[PDB]
Amino acid sequence: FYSQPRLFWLSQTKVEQNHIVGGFSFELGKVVRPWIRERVVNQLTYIDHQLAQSVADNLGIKLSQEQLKHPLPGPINGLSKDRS
Amino acid sequence: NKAISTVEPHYEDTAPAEPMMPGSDKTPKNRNEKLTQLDKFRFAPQGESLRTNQGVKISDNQNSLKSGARGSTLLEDFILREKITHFDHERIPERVVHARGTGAHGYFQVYESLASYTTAEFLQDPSVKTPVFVRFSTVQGSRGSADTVRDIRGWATKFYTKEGTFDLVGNNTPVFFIQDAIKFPDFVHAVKPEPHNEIPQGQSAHDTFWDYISLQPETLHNVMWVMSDRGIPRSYRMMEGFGIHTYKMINAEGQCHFIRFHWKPVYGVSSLIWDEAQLLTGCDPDFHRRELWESIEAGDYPEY
Amino acid sequence: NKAISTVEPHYEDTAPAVEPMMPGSDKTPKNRNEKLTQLDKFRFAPQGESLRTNQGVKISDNQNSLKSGARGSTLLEDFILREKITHFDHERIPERVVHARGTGAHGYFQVYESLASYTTAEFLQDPSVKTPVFVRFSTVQGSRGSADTVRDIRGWATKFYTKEGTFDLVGNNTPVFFIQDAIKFPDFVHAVKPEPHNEIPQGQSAHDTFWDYISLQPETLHNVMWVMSDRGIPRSYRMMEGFGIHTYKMINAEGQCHFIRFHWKPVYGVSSLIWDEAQLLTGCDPDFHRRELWESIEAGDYPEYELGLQIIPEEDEHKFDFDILDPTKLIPESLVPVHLVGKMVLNRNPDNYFSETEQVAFCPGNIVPGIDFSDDPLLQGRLFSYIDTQISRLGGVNFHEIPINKPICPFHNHQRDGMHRMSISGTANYEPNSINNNWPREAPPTEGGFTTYPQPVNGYKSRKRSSTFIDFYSQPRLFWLSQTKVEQNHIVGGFSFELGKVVRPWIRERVVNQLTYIDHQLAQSVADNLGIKLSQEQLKHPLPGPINGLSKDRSLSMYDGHHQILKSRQVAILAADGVCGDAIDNIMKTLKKYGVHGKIFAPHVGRITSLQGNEIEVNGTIEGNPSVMVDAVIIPDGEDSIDSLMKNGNAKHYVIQAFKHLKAIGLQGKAFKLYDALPLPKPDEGIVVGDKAADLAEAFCNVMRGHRIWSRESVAQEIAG
Amino acid sequence: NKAISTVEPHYEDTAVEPMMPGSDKTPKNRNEKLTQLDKFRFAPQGESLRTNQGVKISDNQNSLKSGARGSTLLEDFILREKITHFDHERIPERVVHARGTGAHGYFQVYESLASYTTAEFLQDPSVKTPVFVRFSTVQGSRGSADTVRDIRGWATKFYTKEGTFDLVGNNTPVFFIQDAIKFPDFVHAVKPEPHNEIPQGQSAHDTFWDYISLQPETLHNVMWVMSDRGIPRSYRMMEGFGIHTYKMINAEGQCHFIRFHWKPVYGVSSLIWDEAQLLTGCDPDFHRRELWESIEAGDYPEYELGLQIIPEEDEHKFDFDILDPTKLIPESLVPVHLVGKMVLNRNPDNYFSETEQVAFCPGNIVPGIDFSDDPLLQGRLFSYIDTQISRLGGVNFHEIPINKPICPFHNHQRDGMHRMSISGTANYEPNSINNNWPREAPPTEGGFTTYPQPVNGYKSRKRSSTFIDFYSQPRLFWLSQTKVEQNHIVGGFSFELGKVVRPWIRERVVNQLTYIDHQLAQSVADNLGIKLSQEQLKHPLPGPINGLSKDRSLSMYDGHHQILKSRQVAILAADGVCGDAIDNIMKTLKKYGVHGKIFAPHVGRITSLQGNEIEVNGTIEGNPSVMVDAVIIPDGEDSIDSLMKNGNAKHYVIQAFKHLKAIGLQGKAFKLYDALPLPKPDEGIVVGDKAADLAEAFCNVMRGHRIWSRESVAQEIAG
Amino acid sequence: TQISRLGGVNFHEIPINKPICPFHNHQRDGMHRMSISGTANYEPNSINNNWPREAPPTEGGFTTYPQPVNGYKSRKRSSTFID
Ligand code: HEM
Ligand code: HEM
Ligand code: HEM
Repeated sequence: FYSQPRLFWLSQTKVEQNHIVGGFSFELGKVVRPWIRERVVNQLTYIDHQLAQSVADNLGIKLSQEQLKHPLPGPINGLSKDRS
Repeated sequence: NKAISTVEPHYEDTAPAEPMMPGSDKTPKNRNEKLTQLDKFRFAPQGESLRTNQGVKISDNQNSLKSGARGSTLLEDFILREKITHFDHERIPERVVHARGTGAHGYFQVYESLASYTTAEFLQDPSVKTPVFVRFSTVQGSRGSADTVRDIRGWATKFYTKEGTFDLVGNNTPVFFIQDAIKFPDFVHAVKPEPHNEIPQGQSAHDTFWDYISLQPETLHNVMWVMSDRGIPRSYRMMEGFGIHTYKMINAEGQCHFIRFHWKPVYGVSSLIWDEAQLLTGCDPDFHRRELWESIEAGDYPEY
Repeated sequence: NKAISTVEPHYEDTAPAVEPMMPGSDKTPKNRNEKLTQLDKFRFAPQGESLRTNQGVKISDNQNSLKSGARGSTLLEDFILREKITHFDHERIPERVVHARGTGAHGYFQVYESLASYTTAEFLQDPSVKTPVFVRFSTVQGSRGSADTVRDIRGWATKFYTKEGTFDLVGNNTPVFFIQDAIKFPDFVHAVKPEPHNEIPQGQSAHDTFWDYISLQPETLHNVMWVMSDRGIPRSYRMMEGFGIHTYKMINAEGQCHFIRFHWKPVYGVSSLIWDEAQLLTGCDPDFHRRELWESIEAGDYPEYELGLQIIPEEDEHKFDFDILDPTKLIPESLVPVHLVGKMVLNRNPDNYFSETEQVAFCPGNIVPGIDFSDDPLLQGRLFSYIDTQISRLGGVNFHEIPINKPICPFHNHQRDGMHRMSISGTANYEPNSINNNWPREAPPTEGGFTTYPQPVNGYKSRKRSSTFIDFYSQPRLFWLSQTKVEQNHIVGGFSFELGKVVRPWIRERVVNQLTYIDHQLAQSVADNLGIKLSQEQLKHPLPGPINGLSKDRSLSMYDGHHQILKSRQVAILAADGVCGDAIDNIMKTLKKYGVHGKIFAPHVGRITSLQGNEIEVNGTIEGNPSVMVDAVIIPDGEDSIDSLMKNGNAKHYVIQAFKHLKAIGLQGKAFKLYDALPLPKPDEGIVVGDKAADLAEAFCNVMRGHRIWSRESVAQEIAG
Repeated sequence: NKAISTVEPHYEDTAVEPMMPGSDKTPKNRNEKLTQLDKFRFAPQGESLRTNQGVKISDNQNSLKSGARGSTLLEDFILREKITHFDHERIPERVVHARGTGAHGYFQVYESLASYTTAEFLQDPSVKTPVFVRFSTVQGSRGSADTVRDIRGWATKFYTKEGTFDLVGNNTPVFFIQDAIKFPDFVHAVKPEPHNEIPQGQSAHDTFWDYISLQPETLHNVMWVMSDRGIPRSYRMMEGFGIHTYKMINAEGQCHFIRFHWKPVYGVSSLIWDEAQLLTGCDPDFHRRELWESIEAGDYPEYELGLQIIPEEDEHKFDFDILDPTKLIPESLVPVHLVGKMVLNRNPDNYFSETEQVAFCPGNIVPGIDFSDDPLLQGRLFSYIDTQISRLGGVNFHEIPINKPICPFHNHQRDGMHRMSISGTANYEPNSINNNWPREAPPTEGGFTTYPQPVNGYKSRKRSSTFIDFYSQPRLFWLSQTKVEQNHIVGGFSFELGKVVRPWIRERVVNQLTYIDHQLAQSVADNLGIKLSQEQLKHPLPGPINGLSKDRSLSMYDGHHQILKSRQVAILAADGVCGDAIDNIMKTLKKYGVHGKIFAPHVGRITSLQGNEIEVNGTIEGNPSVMVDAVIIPDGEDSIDSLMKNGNAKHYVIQAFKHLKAIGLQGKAFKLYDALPLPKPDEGIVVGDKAADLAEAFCNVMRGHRIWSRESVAQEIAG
Repeated sequence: TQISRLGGVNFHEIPINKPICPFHNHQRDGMHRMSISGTANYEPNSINNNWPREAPPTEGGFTTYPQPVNGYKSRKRSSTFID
């Protein structure tokens, strides 16, 4: 579930990454039940650690050291990013 | 006077002796075989009398039939009742997803025979002008919801081939949210307006959608796509398209290749930014629909 | 393996071991009536229940299709899949042909004292009775996903579930309608709706075909005036007026007939947005009105309205300078007063929007004994439409058996069958019969059987507009002369903005020409905004005289003839980390003392920390909740909080936008530095600065009583924002 | 004045037994489903006539007009609501089996079947599982006649605690086709031809026999419908079959192959063709009425559920594919274990609300039962739910009261036309906002699972080679028939083909017959004036099926019981009949559970020679002999004389004779028979002077159902 | 009745029901709309010069014969019917 989201994340320009952080934060900021926001941020820690941290900051969510050490997926057929 | 006349039957001209217009009015030279088939269902009302659906000429389209001019409307006014009955039943159900959409006519040509991979007729001869109809759409909103929302965009192409109608029903991202079709009602229900209050319109920014996402991590890839600026395209002319699924192509030898379908826009891939897209839903909820229609009327024909 | 467990059957708990909006049974179960109790039998309690097929078979695996192997082809024999997908595939029903966009609520109605002198209608006889109601508010033009705060007429449909039958009062929020005869309705609607080639525009009369129809049908000008006014952009379904529009008859027990017209008068006052605010609000909350109504009931700010009647004896029918059967004519309240005869409260949201709000069916034909129709030629045509449209919208002639539409009194008859027949009849299906002793039986008039008042009918069969109807300009003038100067400017703004989107110039010219028969200043001001030079003759155009002694009527002006209510309003509290916690606590308490809802908007959600190390829950981001969503803005003190906000363009824009929208702005202490940095002028009567938060909040609240700072309108035009 | 009142509002009272709604006539016969239906019932006694909105109506005699002689006004909402509902009463008829009848009852298992299946309704003999049953023909539309020649549908809805299970079968053990894709082709062939919509309720036309002639797979079921099985005497007196092989799965996970059977307690009995066709004329509601009246009489339909049980390892041990729906499993090879009993004991209250709106589908299985790979059945699974979408107006047809389960049915489905349920919890799974209720149920807690059958093959459109056997089972069925049953088969083919206009279709069908049995073909060919080639006469005939050439159970009269109870006897009587004869006949009839109906030249009461008055059941003219199983004529000089002046009453005797029925003649009644152009009395003409004696002898003759030996001389009778 | 029997308000477009004369008007949409309209869908209009147009009675536009109407709104069987 996470290798292709990570591949997408790392193929983005910095600007594009910032707008992805904005999407999650704006959308999750309209979610009333806090455990849903915290669970979504938890899923983001399996994709990229900075993405999770940037989004959790915008939601007032303190990431745990366990979360910040969540394993990330490896390359896909030796590929870490794709320009397209 | 001529105030009295406005409420009496109108037998005189009303026009005094460029706005968007139907395609037959603005681009009658843009023809294909499909459009020609449609010609016989078109109307030419110039000079024609207003009539009932049974062909009966109407003398007075301003007043119900009554017991005197200040009287009670009579059940025997078949004209009123026909006119009102038709109006009362104009609406049909909107599509359960992609309710909000806009369509246009065109044509497709293959570059060179793909006989080595497929026997499909419309991919054999570059000289054939295969008529298409395309419907672009959002996904979540109902049919009055705004164009420039953050959402997946649907992209459905109907190829009218000599060997059958082939539909390529894709989106503007290369993956989807779920893996098995048994989850689709659950996923759609989660993203749609919530069942108690039917809020929010045209937005995944609500609890039930992210509840589903959090419990179904297979969704994360396409979620990444729609949270990016791919979810707010600048124009239907400026996004990519994807069949998403692997299909098969079978050539005349019976050899199968696995295939995936792409649409690459000749006008590039460009998007709004979120704040501009949100403001556009307020001042032109019809922006993409307007833009496509006007781009065709200007000669900036969508090419993919 | 936990990733694997998500795609396998879920047999374990999923929940963790501001409150969100919820079904009315969850939030307000104590608010009851007889209709809601009748609906209880259709409710479900799934707690502890297995997921099942519609036939009642338990499902073991809601995650996977049945396939030829784990990685194979889907089998046709998977009946669970196909049942689930089939139901989904056929969820949608046709939307209403007009008023597609709407929102509903439950409540009750009570009559103040018996109206038995005027009507035998059961629901107006006994003050002790609580009559259940269901109400659907709506726009007119937009499809079912269109935005709330558009410029449109609002529809207002009340279903009274009386013991003598279901009574539908199907009205709008303006006292007149656009056309005089039902036969024109599809023409007018087609003209206002999106245009047929491209289906543009959504939720807007600002396009060619609408104004084309207007310029050729001057009967429309009166109701056009209303919707071009701020009446067309209401702040809340709780803060608008309601009207049945048509003249009805009321019949008492002696057979005497009184002509009447229905009114709803809001207890929370009459308040509107301003156009630029309303537009932006369609952008950032298309569900604003719907959400606001839902939350107001959950907060206990229950919509309250007084039912009013204008009562005209039968002999006074021809005593007016207009036809009371003309639905483009209102009856001035200075001529015929509105008698407040009862009150309605909406106090319970639905549990399921589709089962209740989408499927409800109202029709003007649904009257009760004691009320009768007039010869209003629009009303007469309306009686046919509502039952007819419902045949396709709700799937056939048994839509009255849908739970929300069911009466709460009996309803035996000889009708049978039809699609979705739910009742099971076992007696003779024809009258008269002897095999069941002719039950059910006709009821004599003296026992409550419906009878039409024997009005005389004299004339010749004809299609002709009554000459008493040929007056298209006197009441649009009366409306204009009744408006304050600010209100007239917004009228001019409405006409100008809408005409400016009209592509064909001659349509714009012909509409302005119509305006020259209503008022010359109105016409000229609209012409200027459109680059149209009016002719000398056009400025010479004859204007209509007064109406039964009246040049104007204070009741026609919203801001000069109706109250503004502070309770239930919304206020944005702009704060960041480092805010003074005492100020927030004192501001919030003061606002709630007056029924005003304070919402903290911060640069992030969750909690902000005060300058005292305390954590304050935030209602949302400033980004997510722009100023058009609140009635007023207050910024409390805190050195770190004001500095953070001065580095935030959204924050700064909030105050600029609130200023331009003529709203109250409160600034505590160092927060005035934030206002000083903005290119806004010296603080006006709608800018309040102080340092003690409680005293500041009190003065703020007092400013909010005025609704909007109208005097600021001129300087706000120039402000960049 | 009173004439005037009939067109004014009716405010006053206006008021052997007639057919009535089930609630009126059998309220004491109850079950869980009928109790659930009670909420939807209405009692208008003492209630006002009202609109659909609950407004009382004062004048149900007149439209609202401009004056008593004026124009009707559009504002008359009462009239327009009333007409509007009437205008939209009709919903689409079923595409097949449009003509049908329903009744409520219950089912009881004899002993737990836990060894073979986990299905809840087959676990506990103390449970009474409610059922609703619809019987039907196949070809005809809604108004077509009951006693046509056709397959009969037999759909049972079992309302179980673990779900609604539908057993949708027919009254024969095979079907006409092997693969669902051919269903629209077969139905179009049998249905009325598309240009002229002729003929109604008959397979006797060109397009049907055209299809038969080009699709030999159809011959087996054709043999059944050309037999007397195609014209059952009564829905109470036919067998029933699910046809397809289903699976049964027990708690260990063991799979048995299963075939369902219904065996009638009242025996298996049929009409004869001449009689059946006459009956579509004189009572097109005969089977519906008979079932309704049998329930009201107490002659409740009863059927035993049977199963043929085949262990999974035995699937390939037959000379036919058990997955082939044109094959039956002979009861000589695999016997039918009677596992339960079904009793029909309550008529509906409203035909439309219950019988018309009921929805059955073979895909409505429950845990413990599963599907097989029978390619007909697999296609049926898609079709039943899909068809209901238009027939019953949307996807909420399960909320229509007759279609509701009696167990819970929580899920995340929402909306759709005419949604009755009001949901207030999360409409998606998985959710946390409602802790994921409703929840999936583990297989050990009753969650449905598919048995993990192996799947090996290539994706292809191909008929399995094990399906390609078209004539062996038709030959087995032919060889198992008695000789009277063989002749009626021949008469069926000959009458039907006689109405085919194109002669080559007739010759092509006869050619098919030569691959079944040569004398069958020869007999039909002779009837149609067709000369059979000698090549045709020696066409090769199929061999025995697992060493079997006949199967007694395939014959109705040789293989099954005939029951005397519930049959109907016409008693022809006029004024002047001997009253003591009638009493003695009735008392005897009743002793055996037979129903005596007095048919007389006029309705009301007839006077006996003793001067007592006797209540008449109907006129002779109105109730012809085809409506009864036998005829008895009591003595009485004036009665007999009146009957001999009556052409119908004389014809009554001639016709009953031709139809091989038992006729009893008392005393001077024999005069009437003797005056007729009829041969001398045979075993079926009971003559006596003592009424009681005569009746006992007459009842014993009835036990044989028909006097088959009379059939040859019956064809020379002018009646 | 024909709204449900024939599937909606365009049953006049089913071939057997179509008239053989012209039949232009401002009606639109409805289930199974066959014809494709491209002109103004309201009357009066100026953007297509109010075509299709009402027809004067002396040009064959339907008119109701002006029979006198005199009575009281009532549900009553005419005395002249009681035979
Ligand atoms: C692979 C992911 C999918 C894509 C890219 C996709 C694409 C689309 C598009 C573009 C449309 C709109 C077509 C139009 O303009 O009329 C559409 C409609 C629809 N889709 Fe999907 N879809 C997907 C998955 C699903 C699934 C899993 C289901 C459920 C089984 C589903 C059911 C529907 C339905 C019911 C409609 C409405 C069709 C109609 O009313 O005409 N789709 N899909
Ligand atoms: C007096 C002017 C009128 C007012 C105030 C009015 C008001 C309304 C309202 C409030 C609704 C929406 C009710 C709801 O579902 O919540 C509505 C629906 C409707 N009206 Fe009107 N209307 C007027 C005139 C007309 C006319 C002249 C016609 C045409 C004959 C018409 C036909 C309809 C129809 C067909 C609907 C949709 C009903 C449904 O789908 O259930 N109305 N009207
Ligand atoms: C073994 C062969 C079959 C048998 C025994 C059988 C039996 C029946 C019966 C008894 C009914 C009437 C149910 C009722 O009373 O409501 C029926 C209806 C029907 N069957 Fe079949 N059928 C068979 C094959 C097929 C096939 C192959 C199809 C098509 C795929 C089909 C489609 C239908 C349809 C559409 C209905 C109407 C259902 C409804 O409207 O409720 N059946 N079947």
